[PDB]
Amino acid sequence: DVIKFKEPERCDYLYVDENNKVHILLPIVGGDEIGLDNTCQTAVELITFFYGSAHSGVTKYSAEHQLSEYKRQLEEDIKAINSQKKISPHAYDDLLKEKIERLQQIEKYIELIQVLKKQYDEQNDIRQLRTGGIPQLPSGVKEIIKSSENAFAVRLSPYDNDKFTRFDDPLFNVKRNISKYDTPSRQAPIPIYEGLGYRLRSTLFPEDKTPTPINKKSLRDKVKSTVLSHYKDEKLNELITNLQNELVKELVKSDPQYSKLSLSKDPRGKEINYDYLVNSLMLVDNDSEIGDWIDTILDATVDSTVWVAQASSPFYDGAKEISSDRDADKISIRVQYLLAEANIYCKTNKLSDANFGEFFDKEPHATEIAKRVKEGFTQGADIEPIIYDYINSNHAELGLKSPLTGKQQQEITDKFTKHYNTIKESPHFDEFFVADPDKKGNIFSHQGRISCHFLDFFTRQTKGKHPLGDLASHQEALQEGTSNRLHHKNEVVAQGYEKLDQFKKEVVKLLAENKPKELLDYLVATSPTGVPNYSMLSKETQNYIAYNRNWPAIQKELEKATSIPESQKQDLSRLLSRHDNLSAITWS
Ligand SMILES: [Ba+2]
Ligand SMILES: [Ba+2]
Ligand SMILES: [Ba+2]
Repeated sequence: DVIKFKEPERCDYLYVDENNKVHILLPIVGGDEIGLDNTCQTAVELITFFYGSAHSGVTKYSAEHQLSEYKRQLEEDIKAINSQKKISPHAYDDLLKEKIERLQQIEKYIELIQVLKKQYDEQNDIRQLRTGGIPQLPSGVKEIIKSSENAFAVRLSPYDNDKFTRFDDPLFNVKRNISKYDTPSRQAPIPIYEGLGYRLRSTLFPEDKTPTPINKKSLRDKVKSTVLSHYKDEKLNELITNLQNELVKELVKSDPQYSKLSLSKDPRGKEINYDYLVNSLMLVDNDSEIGDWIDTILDATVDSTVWVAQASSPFYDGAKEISSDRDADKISIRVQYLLAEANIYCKTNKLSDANFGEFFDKEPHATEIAKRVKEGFTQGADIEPIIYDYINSNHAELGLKSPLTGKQQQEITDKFTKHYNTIKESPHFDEFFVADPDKKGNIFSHQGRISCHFLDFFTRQTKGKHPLGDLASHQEALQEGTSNRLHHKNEVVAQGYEKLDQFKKEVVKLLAENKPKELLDYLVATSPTGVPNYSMLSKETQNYIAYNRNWPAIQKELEKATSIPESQKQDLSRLLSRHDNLSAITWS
């Protein structure tokens, strides 16, 4: 007497597009744009996909399990709809068609998984997810990644590196030490004394263990220092002019509207002179230092809201100096990842096909860039533009036809900051998989996973020896979408239910306005597939209409009608007259 529809608007690995085509997304790693799984744990999503897993206090079921649950739910819904066709033959014909299409596709997908595991795993390429100590990505996935146009792996040189990298075709790549795991005792790496990593680490905190100072100055202090750099009545004017120039010069970078800023007068129009600053405001005297003059002029002319600081860089985390090998390692890895991010930006934007690591590992670049970064930290300067200026000085040799513009540099900085803040607590920094779901490619973003199309992998893994049948065009159908960011739920499923509610509202509306002819007209109106609207009748709407002040009028109108087939007239007389009770319907 009540029907709850079970098919949910969300399922793991399941994406249903606007044309009711079912796509199953095979996960590579967790993440949105940058992969959260690295080294040993790289395989944990594919393990979960194929066999389920239980870790980190969470229990995750296989795709086959989840899709079978889904199927079962669809079958319940279908059975529930067909029970109503015993009362009204047309009941929910469109919702039913859609559900059956989905069901059929899902059954085919479950078949494909089953036969993949059973019949096309002679080399145990997939079983090894279950049995191998530290699993490899299966070959098909490696092929997808290697041939990918919007996702790329980058591999770095942390001092204490891990040999268990799992992305074998990195775009960005630098020389590394010999992992401790390649030694008997498994405690410490065998160092190499060349390459980018070594020069960074060894320049930032050297063998004599002399610390590198980090003098991160604010906007205010940057200006005050730069201005005081020129020092040991007109003097006051020169001071104020140079000061204003530097201040506005620095301020117009975040907001051009600071162009109109003046330090020559106070807010009330009073002029900044000796008598005012020494005798009205008593903040300075004849023998006061210049810093105090600057401070006072600033205090006199600008309000506090000007000194709000810009977003911080990953390179400046609040330490006053690089005082250990570990700090040098951290900074080294940040610089490396910045370069990697540049490299990725250039690959995806078709500016270069080169590997920047190959370049920056060579001398004298490895030494020079480390030198400049150290100086930069010591001078309190922005680290990213150093790297950018060095790249631009060598853009030809890095495969770039032209230098990186300010816009592109800033975009790189934004991506680097965003991504690096996401992974900064990672146990291992050896490699990262970075995807761009805003660009054409075979890698997607769906439900917190960086994925590929399952049929892509299936075709690649079975080598085309198993026909896809009805699913032969889905891979290409998903590529036709405007984005590789797939919504986490399936609107096409929800709209199925929304249409029923819309029916209810329309019925209630046409009843309230006391129009019987239009209500009948509405009930017998067809969808684009030729299905009468009254196929969406349920207990609620049946009762709304049957028990209404207007029903006798609708009945007379229904008797008069000549355009309606007798079967539908009979359905309506039977369902709306006062044995033949439709169930109530609801959903999740
Ligand atoms: Ba003046
Ligand atoms: Ba596309
Ligand atoms: Ba009845």
